[PDB]
Amino acid sequence: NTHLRIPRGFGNLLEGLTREVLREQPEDIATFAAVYFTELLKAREESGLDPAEWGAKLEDRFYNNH
Repeated sequence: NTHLRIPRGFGNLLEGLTREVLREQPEDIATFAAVYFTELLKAREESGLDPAEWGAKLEDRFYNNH
């Protein structure tokens, strides 16, 4: 039997997938899971919650007049 310890929050991540699989009853669960994470990532991106990549291009812009 498998008993594993996982990072704080990963339980919730799996639970979100699981509850949506149960809600939708996909005929092909693995295909549904790939779509689930794709859409979750789009939602995270739109909210501004993508992790900051401080070595990556500072591609966004902020303006304020004085």
